[PDB]
Amino acid sequence: ASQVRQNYHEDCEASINKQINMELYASYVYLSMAYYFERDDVALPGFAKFFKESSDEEREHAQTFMKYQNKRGGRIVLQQIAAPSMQEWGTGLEALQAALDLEKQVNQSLLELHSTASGNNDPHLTKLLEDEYLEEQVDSIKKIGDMITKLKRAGPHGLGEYMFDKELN
Amino acid sequence: ASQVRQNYHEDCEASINKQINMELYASYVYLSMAYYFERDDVALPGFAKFFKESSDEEREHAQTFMKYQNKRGGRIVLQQIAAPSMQEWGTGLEALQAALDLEKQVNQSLLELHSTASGNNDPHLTKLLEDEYLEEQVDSIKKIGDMITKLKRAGPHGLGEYMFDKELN
Amino acid sequence: ASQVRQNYHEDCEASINKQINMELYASYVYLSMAYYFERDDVALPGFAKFFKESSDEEREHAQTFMKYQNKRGGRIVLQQIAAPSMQEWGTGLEALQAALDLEKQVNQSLLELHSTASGNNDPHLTKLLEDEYLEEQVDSIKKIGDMITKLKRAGPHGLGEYMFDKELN
Amino acid sequence: ASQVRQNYHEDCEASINKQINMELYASYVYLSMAYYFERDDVALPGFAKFFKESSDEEREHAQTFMKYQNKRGGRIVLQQIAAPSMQEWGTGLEALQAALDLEKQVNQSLLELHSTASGNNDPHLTKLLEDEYLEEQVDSIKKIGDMITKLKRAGPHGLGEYMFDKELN
Amino acid sequence: ASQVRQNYHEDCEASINKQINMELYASYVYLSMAYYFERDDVALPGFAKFFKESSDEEREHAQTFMKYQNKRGGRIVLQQIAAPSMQEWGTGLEALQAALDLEKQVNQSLLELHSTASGNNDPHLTKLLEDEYLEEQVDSIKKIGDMITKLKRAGPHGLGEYMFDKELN
Amino acid sequence: ASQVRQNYHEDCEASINKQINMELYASYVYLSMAYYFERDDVALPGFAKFFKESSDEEREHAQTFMKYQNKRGGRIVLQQIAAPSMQEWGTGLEALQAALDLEKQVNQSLLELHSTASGNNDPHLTKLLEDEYLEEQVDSIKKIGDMITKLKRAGPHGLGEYMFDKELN
Ligand SMILES: [Fe+3]
Ligand SMILES: [Fe+3]
Ligand SMILES: [Fe+3]
Ligand SMILES: [Fe+3]
Ligand SMILES: [Fe+3]
Ligand SMILES: [Fe+3]
Ligand code: NI
Ligand code: NI
Ligand code: NI
Ligand code: NI
Ligand code: NI
Ligand code: NI
Ligand code: NI
Ligand code: NI
Ligand code: NI
Ligand code: NI
Ligand code: NI
Ligand code: NI
Repeated sequence: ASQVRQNYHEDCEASINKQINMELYASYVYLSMAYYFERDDVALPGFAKFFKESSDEEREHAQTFMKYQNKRGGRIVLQQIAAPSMQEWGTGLEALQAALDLEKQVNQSLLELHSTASGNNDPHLTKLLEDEYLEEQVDSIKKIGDMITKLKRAGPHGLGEYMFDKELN
Repeated sequence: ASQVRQNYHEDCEASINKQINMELYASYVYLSMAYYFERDDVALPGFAKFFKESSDEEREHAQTFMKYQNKRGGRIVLQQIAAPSMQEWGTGLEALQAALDLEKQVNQSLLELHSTASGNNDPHLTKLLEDEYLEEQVDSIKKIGDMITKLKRAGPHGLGEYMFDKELN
Repeated sequence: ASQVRQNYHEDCEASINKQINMELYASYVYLSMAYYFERDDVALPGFAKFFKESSDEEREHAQTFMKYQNKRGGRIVLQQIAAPSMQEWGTGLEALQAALDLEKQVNQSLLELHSTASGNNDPHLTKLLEDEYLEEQVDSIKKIGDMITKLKRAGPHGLGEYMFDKELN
Repeated sequence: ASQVRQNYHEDCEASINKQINMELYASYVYLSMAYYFERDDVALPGFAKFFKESSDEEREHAQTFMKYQNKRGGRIVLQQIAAPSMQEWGTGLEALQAALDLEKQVNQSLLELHSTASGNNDPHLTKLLEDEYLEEQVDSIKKIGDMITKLKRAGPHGLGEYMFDKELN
Repeated sequence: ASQVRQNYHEDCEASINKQINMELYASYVYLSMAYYFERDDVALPGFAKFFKESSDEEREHAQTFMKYQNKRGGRIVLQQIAAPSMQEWGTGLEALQAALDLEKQVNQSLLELHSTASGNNDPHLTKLLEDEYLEEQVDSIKKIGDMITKLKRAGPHGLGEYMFDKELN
Repeated sequence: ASQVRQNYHEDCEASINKQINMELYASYVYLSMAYYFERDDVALPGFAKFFKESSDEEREHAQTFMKYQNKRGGRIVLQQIAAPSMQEWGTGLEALQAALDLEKQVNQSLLELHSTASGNNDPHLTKLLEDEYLEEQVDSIKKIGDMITKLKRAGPHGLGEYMFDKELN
């Protein structure tokens, strides 16, 4: 029996382990996009840098959940990380739309995890989710929505995509 | 046809893609070990920090290969990342032995990739492998060998493991 | 008999002298392009500056080979430098494509020289070629490939060429 | 018709193009001398450095004429650069005498170009020639004359050549 | 069985041990020359300092091989160090010629060791030899060749030897 | 006849030459011990560093005697340096005991040389020996005696040897 565990439901512990995998998956997707935009035949360095930083953030989200698991006396169980769904991501706009949709799926999963935590009356976990995850997700979704509108205004192809990429760099 | 590709054999391009997966796998293994050592019932912070840094290094190795692929005009193909073989890694010594064995497998794979590059007379790739990979691997293997000898001298269990962990921290 | 000469094959010495001429030729080509882009009826200062720096680099490559020749106890034999193939280089894009093709020819010549050095078991020369020439050539080819993709995105004519030129300046 | 061209005679434009080739030729001669003096069996580092700097100056003279051509709305036409007349330049004194004679030929060519510019009543070109070329040539000829006298006093062979070379370094 | 040893052939391990002895031998030779030039009846302090530094370098070369042996999991076996072939080294020129010949023998031995490493497909050892030994040897041989030419110009006896010695100091 | 030689007996000159060899021998022994402790299966970095510094000191002792020989107008005669008696030195304690015994043999040899110098009424040599050698030897013997007592208290094996090694580092 873990000496620190208190008011930590096994359903919460399992859902966190599933969420760690999702965060690692998203890290991997953004890493693929990052290097997709450094191909000699794409050469969008601003987009590359945006997705590299996003990739790093997602791995930090995974690590914060892993640390959270250990703090509550849960046990981390790591699974395989699926390959990204694409190898090639299209235009800058198509990648930002893909990222918008991923960020929303992650948000949905975090809200499901918040409801699991509430149903088990775990206010420490609901607080973690509100302060460190749900707020970041909403800011990110808004940021990516702004970027999509801006790229569609400026481009979304050709000189406009070239200009927008520099504001990202 | 990629505009930059010159003297880059498809066998070299495939072996690099396989090596990227191996590096990502090793990153994942060390990440698991890192958080294993932050469990309340393990609490070896020096070991945790050693494996966190190792995890980061392996992801950098993967990224350098991805960048290398793009520089030569190859195309990155990402696959799934297997789960680490264990969820729990035992003693500090058992983890260092596991890491020693992983580092040697990676070294073997890099030497196989060097032989593929030589057989296809690609001196740019053999040089990359010698300067950025094979040297690091030998230094790492020696470093981990030293650590194992030192932990077996000091411990490898109890107060000795507690003392050795602080030299890692 | 040169007092320093050791394990230096005359075929290697001749191929270096031919490579010095090629490097000087490329310097001259880029010098022509540089001043082509300072014509009152072209006025692409970013392109001018890119080709001026390229011209300087190529003369440095020639000088490093000349110094290398003297270090091994070979003897420098200088030939005439052909006129550039054009007097006028067209658009920024046409010049970058010409430079991409030149850089690849030079790369091919360096790889031939590496094979001559290997066949004569001269590891000092293969090392020179790998560290100081072949790596630079691959980075340059990738850089120019990126620039071409970027100019085709932004332009390649008109306002896009005007914008791209400023990122070069 | 070039939008900037005013009072610029085609004979002046052709003579400038011929003068650019001469300057590039002299650069090449001094570059050969420079590396001749870094041979293991010559080892006169002061002379090497003097001729390297001279080589650089001549390429700057060529570039100033190229820029001048573009400013007046002439068009640069580049020809082949002949090989230096020697591969080996003898003693330090023999090289300085060769350089003295080259500098005087260049001076003669510049004075011919000044007379062409005067005959066509181009005071902008006569001014360029007087301020940026003819003065430099006279100072250079005097400097090289001084050096020859000094080397003949000190040496011109043996310990004297060894001492003089250090005042050049 | 050494825990770190991987792809390290016993022939390579033996040749390294022989090379350590050669490096220590050369250190000893240069140490003898160094103090030979501090004799009251020789008093060439620049030569003394050159050979003292050379002596130190050779001991560093030996130490780098010893460290290399341990890194690969080989075992250092030290033998006796022969006495220098002379007790008295003659003129500064005779010592520089002796050093030139020693440096070339060492270079030959290193090239033999490179061929042993290649024949056993050890790219880590070939890389060590190319980056840390063969390049240094070629620069040293060229440097000593330059010095010999310079001393023969200035002297090689009497006032010229006295002047050259100060450029060494 | 050496112009500086005064009151310098040939027996003193020979004994100094023998003492130079002994000092070089001890340097070599400590160099072997130093790298013995950097083996992957020993990994006692504090001991390595202690013996590396000791090795350096002994070579300085040899050099001070060589310089002394030249100052008095004696002539340095260098002999072969025997291989160290072992290739492997055992435990840290066994090496410190070996070093204690070597330091005492050297001390005995220096005292014999002091008696030779006194018997020949050479107060300059007795002074050298007292100020620069005999005092250092006594401090070293005391230091090594202290270390042995301390290692036997702390260890001399296992965690104690691991702790003591850090006070050496
Ligand atoms: Fe996330
Ligand atoms: Fe790795
Ligand atoms: Fe080049
Ligand atoms: Fe000029
Ligand atoms: Fe050496
Ligand atoms: Fe001593
Ligand atoms: Ni973000
Ligand atoms: Ni599409
Ligand atoms: Ni590491
Ligand atoms: Ni177990
Ligand atoms: Ni470049
Ligand atoms: Ni055209
Ligand atoms: Ni000048
Ligand atoms: Ni002549
Ligand atoms: Ni040296
Ligand atoms: Ni002689
Ligand atoms: Ni000491
Ligand atoms: Ni024993």
